[PDB]
Amino acid sequence: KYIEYPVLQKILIGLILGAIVGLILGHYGYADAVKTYVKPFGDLFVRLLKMLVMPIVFASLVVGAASISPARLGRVGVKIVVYYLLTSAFAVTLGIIMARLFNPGAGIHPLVKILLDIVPTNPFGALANGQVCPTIFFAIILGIAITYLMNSENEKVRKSAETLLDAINGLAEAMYKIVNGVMQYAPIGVFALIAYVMAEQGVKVVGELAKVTAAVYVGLTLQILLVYFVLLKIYGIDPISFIKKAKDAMLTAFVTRSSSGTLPVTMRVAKEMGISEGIYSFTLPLGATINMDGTALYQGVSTFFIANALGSHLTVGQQLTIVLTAVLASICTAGVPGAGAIMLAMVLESVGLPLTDPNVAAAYAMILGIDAILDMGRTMVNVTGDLTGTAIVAKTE
Ligand SMILES: N[C@@H](CC(=O)O)C(=O)O
Repeated sequence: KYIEYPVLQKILIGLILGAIVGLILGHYGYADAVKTYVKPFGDLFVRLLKMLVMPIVFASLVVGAASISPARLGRVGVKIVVYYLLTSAFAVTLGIIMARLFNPGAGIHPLVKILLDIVPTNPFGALANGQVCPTIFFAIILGIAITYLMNSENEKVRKSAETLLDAINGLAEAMYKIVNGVMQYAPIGVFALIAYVMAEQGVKVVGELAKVTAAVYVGLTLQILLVYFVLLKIYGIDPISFIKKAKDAMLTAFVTRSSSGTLPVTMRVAKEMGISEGIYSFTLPLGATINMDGTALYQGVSTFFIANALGSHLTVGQQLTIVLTAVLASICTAGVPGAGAIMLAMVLESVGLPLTDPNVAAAYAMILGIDAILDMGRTMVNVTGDLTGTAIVAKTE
């Protein structure tokens, strides 16, 4: 048809128009019809994404782990899991600082059981009900086992396995195309989502919110410059060269608010910049759900906002408790637009800011509005975290 442009341009066109349109209408009469007519064209987008998160989690790992020999998995597995966890802890620390510096939120005044649940009691039940991390466990296990079999002596299993491995790898690829298909519908959805927001904007409505948005976006820029450039220069990468390519990937997530749908793009980029097949196949899909630096930061800052409004001044011991709980939530969260705030309640109940009080939900409701904006920045940082950790490893290897 007439829609044959490259994808990214259509999305940038749709986003601009949605911002302008939403405002001019906000003033004038028809500001509450968008909620009635437009919004579905946004909800209909979200649901398409959640659909395709799981299948590409399960499959891509199985295919990724089986190809790599067991030995090489140890090196690239240990190295990465290290890089993913630490940086996620550094970031949340970097956010706490920024909250004390800006000081938002004036207003008016089992730990083992979780680390144990990552083993599924029944796999097909977790695969369905929604549990994310357990499927990462069973996926890896099944990828390693298929490896030993293909070397087995009896010619029946050596055939059986391959067919199994050929099926799944067939499943994934199907999902990579579905993604490309959705994106064509994205620009409409993008236009709607932002529009409904501007009709009910929160930016600069009050000094509190304004500070929040600045406290975050500053931390996210300090996160990139301070941490990533440091590391890249140490190992011997030219950053601006690295960022240059990444701009195609970063832009797509910024507007779209998804770490998964961008996945095929990211893997397209990595080849242009010359990384090896086996390493990026494994680390990218793993990194999407596990490595969420930016989500952590937002979860630390918001927690301090809620606490500062209540006046629940935080001793050191619980500040570490925030750090540790924020890391876990960034992992369990799924990687689609709304998941980031849902778990923010987890950390809150962990420290003891219970949702039973109406005041907290009022404070919570405030963050939830602006959350629409913050979602665009959060995703940009996360995707770069994956490309960075990948390039590092491919260097030493
Ligand atoms: N779920 C988003 C991030 C967020 O919503 O905060 C992503 O990983 O792409």
